[PDB]
Amino acid sequence: VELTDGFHVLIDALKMNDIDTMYGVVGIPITNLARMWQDDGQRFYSFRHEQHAGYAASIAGYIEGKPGVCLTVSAPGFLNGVTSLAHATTNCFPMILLSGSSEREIVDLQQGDYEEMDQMNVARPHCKASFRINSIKDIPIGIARAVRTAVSGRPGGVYVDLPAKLFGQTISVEEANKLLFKPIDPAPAQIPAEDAIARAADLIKNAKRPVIMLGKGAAYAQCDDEIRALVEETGIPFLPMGMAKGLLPDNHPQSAAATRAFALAQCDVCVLIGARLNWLMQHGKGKTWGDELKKYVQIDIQANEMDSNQPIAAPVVGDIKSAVSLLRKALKGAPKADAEWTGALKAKVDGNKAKLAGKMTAETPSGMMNYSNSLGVVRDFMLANPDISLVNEGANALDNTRMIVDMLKPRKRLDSGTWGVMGIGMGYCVAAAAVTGKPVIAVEGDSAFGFSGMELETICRYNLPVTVIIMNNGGIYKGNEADPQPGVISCTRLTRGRYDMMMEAFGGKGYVANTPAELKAALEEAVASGKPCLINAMIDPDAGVESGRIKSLNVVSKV
Amino acid sequence: VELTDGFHVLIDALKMNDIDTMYGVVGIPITNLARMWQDDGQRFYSFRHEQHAGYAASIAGYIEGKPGVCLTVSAPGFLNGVTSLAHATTNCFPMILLSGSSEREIVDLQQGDYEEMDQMNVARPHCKASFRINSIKDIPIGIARAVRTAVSGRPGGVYVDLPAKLFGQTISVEEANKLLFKPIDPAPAQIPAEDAIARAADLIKNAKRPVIMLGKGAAYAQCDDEIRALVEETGIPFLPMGMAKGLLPDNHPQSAAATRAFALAQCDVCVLIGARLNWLMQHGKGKTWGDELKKYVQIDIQANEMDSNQPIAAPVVGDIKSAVSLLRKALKGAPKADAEWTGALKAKVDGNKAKLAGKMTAETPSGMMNYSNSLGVVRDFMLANPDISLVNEGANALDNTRMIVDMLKPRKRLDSGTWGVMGIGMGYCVAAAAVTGKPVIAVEGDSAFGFSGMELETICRYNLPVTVIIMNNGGIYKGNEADPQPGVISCTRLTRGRYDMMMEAFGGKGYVANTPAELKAALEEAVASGKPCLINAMIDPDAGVESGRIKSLNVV
Amino acid sequence: VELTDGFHVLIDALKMNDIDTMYGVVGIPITNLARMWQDDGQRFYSFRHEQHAGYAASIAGYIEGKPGVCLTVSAPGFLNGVTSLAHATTNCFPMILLSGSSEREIVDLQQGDYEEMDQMNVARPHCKASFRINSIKDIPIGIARAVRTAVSGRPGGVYVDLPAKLFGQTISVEEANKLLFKPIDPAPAQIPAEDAIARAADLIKNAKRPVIMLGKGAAYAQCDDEIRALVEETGIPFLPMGMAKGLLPDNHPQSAAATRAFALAQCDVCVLIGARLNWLMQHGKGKTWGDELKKYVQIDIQANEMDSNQPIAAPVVGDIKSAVSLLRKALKGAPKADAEWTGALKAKVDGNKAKLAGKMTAETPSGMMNYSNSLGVVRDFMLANPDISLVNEGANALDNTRMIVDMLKPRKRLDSGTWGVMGIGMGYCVAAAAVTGKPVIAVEGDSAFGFSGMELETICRYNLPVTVIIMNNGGIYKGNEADPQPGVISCTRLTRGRYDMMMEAFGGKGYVANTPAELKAALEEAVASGKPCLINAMIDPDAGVESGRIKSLNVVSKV
Ligand SMILES: CC(C)(COP(=O)(O)OP(=O)(O)OC[C@H]1O[C@@H](n2cnc3c(N)ncnc32)[C@H](O)[C@@H]1OP(=O)(O)O)[C@@H](O)C(=O)NCCC(=O)NCCSC=O
Ligand SMILES: CC(C)(COP(=O)(O)OP(=O)(O)OC[C@H]1O[C@@H](n2cnc3c(N)ncnc32)[C@H](O)[C@@H]1OP(=O)(O)O)[C@@H](O)C(=O)NCCC(=O)NCCSC=O
Ligand SMILES: CC(C)(COP(=O)(O)OP(=O)(O)OC[C@H]1O[C@@H](n2cnc3c(N)ncnc32)[C@H](O)[C@@H]1OP(=O)(O)O)[C@@H](O)C(=O)NCCC(=O)NCCSC=O
Ligand SMILES: Nc1ncnc2c1ncn2[C@@H]1O[C@H](COP(=O)(O)OP(=O)(O)O)[C@@H](O)[C@H]1O
Ligand SMILES: Nc1ncnc2c1ncn2[C@@H]1O[C@H](COP(=O)(O)OP(=O)(O)O)[C@@H](O)[C@H]1O
Ligand SMILES: Nc1ncnc2c1ncn2[C@@H]1O[C@H](COP(=O)(O)OP(=O)(O)O)[C@@H](O)[C@H]1O
Ligand SMILES: Cc1ncc(C[n+]2csc(CCOP(=O)(O)OP(=O)(O)O)c2C)c(N)n1
Ligand SMILES: Cc1ncc(C[n+]2csc(CCOP(=O)(O)OP(=O)(O)O)c2C)c(N)n1
Ligand SMILES: Cc1ncc(C[n+]2csc(CCOP(=O)(O)OP(=O)(O)O)c2C)c(N)n1
Ligand SMILES: [Mg+2]
Ligand SMILES: [Mg+2]
Ligand SMILES: [Mg+2]
Repeated sequence: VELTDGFHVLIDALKMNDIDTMYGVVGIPITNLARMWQDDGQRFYSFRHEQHAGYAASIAGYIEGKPGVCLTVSAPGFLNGVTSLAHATTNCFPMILLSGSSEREIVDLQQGDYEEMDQMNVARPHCKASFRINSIKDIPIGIARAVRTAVSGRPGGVYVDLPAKLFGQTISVEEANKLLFKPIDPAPAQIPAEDAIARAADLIKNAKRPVIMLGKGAAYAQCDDEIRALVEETGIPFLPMGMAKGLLPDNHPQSAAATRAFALAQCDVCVLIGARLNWLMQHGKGKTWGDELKKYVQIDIQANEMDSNQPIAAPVVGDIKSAVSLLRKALKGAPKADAEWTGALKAKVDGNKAKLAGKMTAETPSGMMNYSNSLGVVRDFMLANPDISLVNEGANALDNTRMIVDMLKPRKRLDSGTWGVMGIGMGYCVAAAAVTGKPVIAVEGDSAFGFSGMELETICRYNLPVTVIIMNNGGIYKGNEADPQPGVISCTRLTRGRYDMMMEAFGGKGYVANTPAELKAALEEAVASGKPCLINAMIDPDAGVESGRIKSLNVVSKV
Repeated sequence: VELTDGFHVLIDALKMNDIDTMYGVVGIPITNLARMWQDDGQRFYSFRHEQHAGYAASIAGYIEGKPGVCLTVSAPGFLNGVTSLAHATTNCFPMILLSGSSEREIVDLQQGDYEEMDQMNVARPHCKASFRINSIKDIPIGIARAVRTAVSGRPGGVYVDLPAKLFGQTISVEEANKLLFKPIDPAPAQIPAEDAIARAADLIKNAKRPVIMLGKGAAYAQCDDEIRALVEETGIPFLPMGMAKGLLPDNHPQSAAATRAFALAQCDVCVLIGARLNWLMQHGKGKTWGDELKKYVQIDIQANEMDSNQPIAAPVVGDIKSAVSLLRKALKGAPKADAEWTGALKAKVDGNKAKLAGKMTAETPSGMMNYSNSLGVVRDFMLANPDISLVNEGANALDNTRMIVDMLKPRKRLDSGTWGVMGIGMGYCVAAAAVTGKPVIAVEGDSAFGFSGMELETICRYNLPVTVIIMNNGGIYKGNEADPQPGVISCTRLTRGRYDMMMEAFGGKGYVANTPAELKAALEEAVASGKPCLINAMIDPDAGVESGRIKSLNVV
Repeated sequence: VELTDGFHVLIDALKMNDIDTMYGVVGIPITNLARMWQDDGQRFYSFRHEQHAGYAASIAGYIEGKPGVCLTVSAPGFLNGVTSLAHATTNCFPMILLSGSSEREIVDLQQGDYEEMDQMNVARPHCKASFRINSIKDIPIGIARAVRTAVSGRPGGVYVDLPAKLFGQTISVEEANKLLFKPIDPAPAQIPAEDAIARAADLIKNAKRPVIMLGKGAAYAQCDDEIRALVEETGIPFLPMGMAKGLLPDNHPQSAAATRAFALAQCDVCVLIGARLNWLMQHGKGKTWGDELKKYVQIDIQANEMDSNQPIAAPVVGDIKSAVSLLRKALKGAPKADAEWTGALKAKVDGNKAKLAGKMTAETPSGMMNYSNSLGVVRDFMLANPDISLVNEGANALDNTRMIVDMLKPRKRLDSGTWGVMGIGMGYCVAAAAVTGKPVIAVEGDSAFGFSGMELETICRYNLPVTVIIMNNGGIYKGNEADPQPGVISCTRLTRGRYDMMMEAFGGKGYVANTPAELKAALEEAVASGKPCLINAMIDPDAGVESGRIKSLNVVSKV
């Protein structure tokens, strides 16, 4: 009687659920799983730290809508990956963290096993579900549960614990072929009731000053044509959230992005599509909303997200494609949005964009670029080459890039997200590169960059078409904070380092850009090369503000 | 300018979400919330332990389809209640545990506050969501979140922590009104796609030996006519789980319940409606399903319940009403289930029902009834008087009542549930009585009863129309296990006590029933009286088996 | 080769660690463990609810100083027991909760097993350690870990999970006899350094107005003669906490119990022996301490209890017997406490006790006793028969009994404890009765009593010499609160029930006491009978105050 083993039943189970890629770091007891994945003919990206392997999995899930799969070792490795899972879950990204674990008997008596942890129970606050496959026969059901939990409902992270002893267990090949199966419809449509849609349609039809807010949930849904058709048919101005940029082209004539403050403050009806009223929208209260409760229409797959922050006049619960399709039919033939409202916003948009053009044009000393003229080069490049992933994180490097760099295409901009995480940079590059088969540009704050910088080597090791732009201003927010005491460096200072040399140390191409013209040539050459590059863009130490746009949220002393 | 406080904002917020009743036990810091709730004109049921106030909340949620609300105090009080919240969440019953809590400053530094516990964090395993309302301005939103989490998606338990310092906060009446609001559509319809339904419909159409399993999820949905119309148009044999009894009347001619083993073992397609393929269904494998993988259609609101145990050939995700109405239109005009299959099951049901009648008809010595002839009395009474709730727990007393007592009306049978909880009895009685305003009958095993027994006094204090029947066999399973050592009583033995005397200690009516005739006359008189009663039914000590139907789950 | 099994290896392991008693409720999968415990020749007390089985274990640990052992089923049963474990842990009582659990494979994939719960992980907030013995060979090490964790350091509750499949596992008898072992010195002495003791000795020697506070930690330590010798040699006034009553006789001439307010408010040095500065002492701050930081000396085995609430001038860390023995030698030969201080307190004590004697003497209508004249009968009885356990809980029934009922002997008074738990009544009776082999009296509030009342049957089933006194006033605090609306009973009302009849229903003896003289005869007759009794003492519905002594802690409306 012929036999297979846990390694292969897991390999096959993952393949049966359409996983052909993992991101990880090897070591006991999962090295030979990693090897066999590759022997079988599938991709493994080995990283320098499991956190960045996990950030990668997380954004592969966002981009593709199937779970990014991260593989780690026990206790210390798991723990590094679970920090990313946590991130996945918070951002609603389908992701599965698989981690080897030690011996049940010793761990449960807390005797001091190798890398001892109840990893299943430690993951619980950080995922939707935390499972463990103890037995070879349950691998296919276990992976099915993991894939459904990650992709269904509100998508998110799932932990699957893989005890050391799972892998060497054996089972007949006949058995395993019966047990192996592919879940039917793991992320199903969920259609809202007619009256939910009618309540929304009523509010929109009667709006004097309506605005649509698209979040990364809408982007994730992959119904770009449906959403655009809704915005166009209704004539409603729209505002994208950070990662919703490009869902509709950022230069769409109905965009009110360039006049956000006025739009939100003065609107009567606000239509939220896959966007939470969390801190990024100031919870639907205070100055930013004109000190009043708007009439919120909200489309979301999570029923109890409704009324989380402010009352929602027209809650629509279901998947965005299903809901938007119905809302469109419900609004079909109705008058377009108030022309004096859309005109008022269009005038503001033009006036504000003209003022930004004047900033991107201004001239600075060599090695002392500002955020406008430097990122204005990236803007121009991304308008000409839109089919490229734009990774972004930092304070001033994030806020100024979201404002300046226009995305014409969807699921391309990949940023710090719901938690404002510094660290997602290089993992996001690796994953974007792996899943898209196309170039990647990263605009990195230099502090931001340090949280995943060692993964330059990983980017080089896989010869990926990634171009890292370091907005090198020599610190956190600024690089010129005075020494607190004689010969003591300030806590916000960084070395104004030669990150180009660091990249060259691992076989990458390095550049220093001291002027907008130098940055242009370097970026054009780097992207066209198709090779791992890093551009060290020299930004004025005094150019940025404390925390960028969110300087209000700081706690300062007054006594 | 006129003020209101935390107590009143909470009361208003609760009322705005259609809550008019709470079950609880008062004390620091929430006694005055309880009082003011009553002063306002709302109901408060005080219990003798918070666990049973909790079980009462849970089943009120089930029956009504809106959160049962339990109110407790900090640490020890909270813990008692969260045991019940945990049970609710496991059973999918909407419920809100409100518990007062102590000083943040002192609790967070673990300094030894009064009844110190991080109740919010201790609640998390036992509920869908654990919240804390710290500030008066957030009460309307906090209560909206609790209600929506309890009733939307898979319904279940929510914990809301109410720090002592919440209640004494003030705010302008003008502000309070502005903040107070009513959630729109807190338990929304969720509709499945055409092709999820069409896949299910084709599985059913080409079935040769189909079966419909109805779970308490289907009973909870309150779409009794949709589900009955589905059964009667397809002509498919059906089977109810313990609390799905009465959804269709248990004597409906398409019921294959009395030949369950053969139906599950021999079916090819199995349509699960609001029922999990959990231990109660042998996880969809083993001897009870004929040692093969069936083609499953499953209708459930929780997407990731699919494939939890066995591959599901046709997963239909959505609320049962929406799914069933669509599935009905998809199957309309299609031929009925194969006649040789439905005729074969009907024949085995008839023969098995005849065997049971012989057991019920038979005669035993006075004071030594068995489970058949004793529960035959309850069967007849519930066929003649079906608009009565039936609470049931125990081992032999549960399993035999589920088999013998036919339910003809939906959401009446209220039993141990997914966790096989001994302890739900008297709390279930108080809630069922409170929310229906109609009579209740409890069939309680004597061990089962002792978990909530002291709540007899609660039932008497509120003068509720509850008749408690104790299956007094003198122990757990059996009342005659021998002393392991000389003069040492065995662990399964219970005093064969005068539970009737206990009932009468608190003002209720007691009966001792030694024969079926005595049981019948007592039950008829008790139910007609509309007073709190207890019938001490004297059962043969040797009439039980080990653990009832689930004897095989024991480790020897 | 001869074989034993998991049932017996556990039975033997428990016996090897000196457990001969368990308190529990049976059912799957632990019934046959319960049976075999008894077959082997050991005690099992079956209860009506696992909570009260657990409260029993908890107080058996306090009284004996070896872990009380509670046995339950999976999920629902475990959960009821863990509520008591939590109580054990909070109060510092050595206790082990053993619970059967379901199938690892199904539970870990959350498939819906019979009574499904990760009981190991659910217990964690409620015990010192939460373990699981998965394998037969680890049973003796597992039980050793449990016994050491419960009795060592600060004592407390330990959870031990017993998977269904543990019990039918087999092992040679030879193997099991080698593996079986008895821990050496599981609750060791811990001696404080000479300078810790000298710092305390200095503070005491210089005190003008010193007071010693004994807590139940000191009582638990079982060094009654050492502690009494310290109090007598130094001449320092002393105050017992609730369960420290009787450690020294409550009528000791150095007791300042009857003048607590003045003693605490006016002292300079306060010596805390196994007593926390928690809510029971108002955290060492405010009015009760004269709005000043005393010079605290504190003896405790838990190092980091020190400075938990207020700064501790002389922290002494170690076991109380070891610490007191050294402090005595350090103070030996020194002058006794200031005579004008001890005299001032002695005058207050006499004046206050005379005023209480006048209350216990007053006359009331039949069926309308107050708390003074009713409990004054119990006082007189407990002075004449001191070798009896006194269980107590309630609001006015607790506060008035602690004040009035004097304990001459140690570890006899057993009350609501650190959390003020209503529910410990009948389990405490069963356990006290089981471990002492002597009579038990309970003074129960009627609300308090309802939380464990059904365990009257258990008390009767084991024919235990327990006398339950129900302070029957018809409610919580009072029994006369007006109907809030017409025909609606107030939330604090209870039926003024015939609890005597309830007791008679299960073979117990019942009494109604309408007068102090009737209560006296009943109590005298009940205790001497040696049989399960209940006295229904009829107390005036209007006699008590809201929450007793802790009415300040209530939250009342003012708007
Ligand atoms: C919280 C926010 C959503 C709040 O939004 P705002 O910053 O107020 O608006 P933004 O959309 O970012 O745009 C800022 C302003 O630029 C304007 N804007 C936008 N696009 C344009 C163009 N194309 N041309 C001209 N002006 C433009 C826009 O109208 C705003 O002006 P007005 O209309 O005048 O307002 C955002 O700051 C955000 O997403 N922050 C993420 C912060 C983070 O994660 N940080 C990690 C580092 S933490 C650091 O300590
Ligand atoms: C696990 C189960 C779902 C398994 O279902 P079964 O018991 O096998 O089926 P049931 O529907 O109860 O029916 C039992 C048998 O009686 C038959 N049956 C049912 N109704 C009738 C009538 N009206 N007349 C004649 N026969 C009948 C039915 O065909 C079965 O025989 P066959 O077809 O021949 O099988 C059930 O036992 C259950 O719900 N258990 C919960 C137990 C629990 O939680 N207990 C708490 C105590 S724990 C104690 O230790
Ligand atoms: C928190 C406390 C330690 C605070 O102590 P106090 O109540 O202030 O002091 P107590 O020692 O209880 O005694 C009260 C008063 O009686 C006096 N006293 C004590 N003994 C005597 C005798 N023998 N004779 C005369 N007077 C006496 C003592 O000096 C006090 O008066 P003064 O010197 O004048 O103060 C205590 O209340 C306590 O242990 N409470 C437990 C509460 C609980 O757990 N409740 C559960 C139900 S919760 C209800 O809602
Ligand atoms: N397919 C989908 N259909 C509907 N809603 C979705 C879908 N996928 C994710 N969501 C929801 O989209 C929302 C994303 O919001 P958020 O992460 O706050 O976006 P942003 O930060 O861009 O505002 C979440 O509330 C999530 O439940
Ligand atoms: N309105 C509803 N629509 C769809 N599914 C529901 C609804 N209410 C509850 N459910 C589902 O019903 C199921 C209840 O199953 P279970 O408690 O195991 O029933 P039983 O014990 O009767 O088999 C759960 O899976 C739950 O998610
Ligand atoms: N053998 C021992 N030696 C020293 N300290 C002990 C010993 N056993 C318990 N303790 C300590 O005694 C203290 C008991 O305090 P607590 O429960 O607050 O008493 P009370 O409530 O009577 O004031 C705990 O801090 C505990 O760590
Ligand atoms: C994990 C993590 N650590 C710390 C922070 C706080 N934080 C926000 S921005 C930032 C760095 C900003 O500096 P930089 O990336 O260089 O951008 P700049 O303002 O200089 O352009 C840090 C550390 C964070 N958001 N996440
Ligand atoms: C809280 C809790 N504790 C224990 C159990 C285990 N258990 C199952 S049935 C049962 C009692 C069965 O005896 P009884 O209620 O008298 O029914 P009988 O078979 O005697 O008719 C117990 C204690 C449980 N399910 N829940
Ligand atoms: C588990 C638990 N629930 C609730 C409380 C709050 N509580 C304190 S005292 C009390 C009852 C007091 O009434 P009773 O026992 O009859 O004493 P009385 O004042 O009437 O003498 C309650 C419910 C508590 N301490 N513990
Ligand atoms: Mg910087
Ligand atoms: Mg029984
Ligand atoms: Mg009372």
